[PDB]
Amino acid sequence: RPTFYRQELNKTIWEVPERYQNLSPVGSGAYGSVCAAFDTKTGLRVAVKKLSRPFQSIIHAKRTYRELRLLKHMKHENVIGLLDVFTPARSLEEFNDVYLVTHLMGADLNNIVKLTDDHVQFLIYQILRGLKYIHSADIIHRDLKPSNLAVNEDCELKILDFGVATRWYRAPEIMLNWMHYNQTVDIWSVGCIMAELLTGRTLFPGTDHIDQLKLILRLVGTPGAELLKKISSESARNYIQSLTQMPKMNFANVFIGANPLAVDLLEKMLVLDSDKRITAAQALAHAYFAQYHDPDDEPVADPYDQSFESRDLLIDEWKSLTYDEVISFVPPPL
Ligand SMILES: COc1cc2ncnc(Nc3cc(NC(=O)c4ccnc(N5CCOCC5)c4)ccc3C)c2cc1OCCN1CCCC1
Repeated sequence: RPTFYRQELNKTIWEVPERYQNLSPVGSGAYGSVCAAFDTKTGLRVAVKKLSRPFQSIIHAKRTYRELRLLKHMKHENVIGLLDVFTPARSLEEFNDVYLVTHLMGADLNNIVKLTDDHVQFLIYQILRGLKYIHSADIIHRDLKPSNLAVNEDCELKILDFGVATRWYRAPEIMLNWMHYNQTVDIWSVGCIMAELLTGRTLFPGTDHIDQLKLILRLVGTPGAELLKKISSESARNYIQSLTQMPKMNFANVFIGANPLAVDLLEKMLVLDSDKRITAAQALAHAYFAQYHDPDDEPVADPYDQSFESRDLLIDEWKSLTYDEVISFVPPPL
């Protein structure tokens, strides 16, 4: 039970172990505030997030428990991982604040831009490697986009969720609930990201859900008979057939002058039918990534138990489950 010190910044009490020194605000919003800090135990530079009113409602409490469970399980080089979690509460009774600690990321993908073909290969490779890992434990990101990707000076990437319109990167089946989905909603997003790096521009910059679909269908074409057969909703089916029939464009006439193996991968990623879309694992083995792919260093995750998600609990039960998870936390080795 280490020594805590208090201090105020951004109009909020921070109460942290002495281990963590020199705190400096880096951004706050509805969900939590974040500080950079020096970690006197590893000489490393870290980021500390104070959750905003984590047990105010049933939604907040369950969400707080979800983030903590998730970060405790993720142990992979291309995925954010949990260095430490603490509370200044001595007991469950007085337990009201949660703090999460991770490696301090510098600049996101949004900030670091066009760019070389070798750079795109390496950046997209690392995202897929990280996606193979989380998808293997049935975890879906759902909000993959450049501002959720951290990239340091070595060009090393990590997937995270700081919590660019999201809709610009969203799979059309999730955006509209028009057809069932799987893990490959995130594969759609990656294709939108890769295109952007290849050409310097947002691929599909829609101004609402309808305009977004319009732009997308302009590129991939209206759904064929095969895909139209699996659209569950009657409304959605009508809309689509009531549109004016757009053809599939030739991707080489769109990504003009780009590396042909990347044009090919883009075509396997940006397919409308989600039964046909390439997975993370299959995509690691494509010829675009020949210089990086090693099937013996692209690991999968331990089984992840997410049954809690179907439960309807009271606030005090989620709060108590969170506290347990704080107490059983064992740090990762140096
Ligand atoms: C310099 O600005 C920084 C740096 C940071 N470094 C490290 N961590 C953080 N933020 C952070 C995030 C989290 N949680 C998650 O990342 C999270 C939650 C849920 N799910 C995931 N997954 C889903 C599947 O894939 C794995 C990821 C991740 C926990 C603790 C911390 C500390 C930051 C934050 C940061 O700045 C934030 C504000 N800033 C203002 C300028 C732009 C953004």
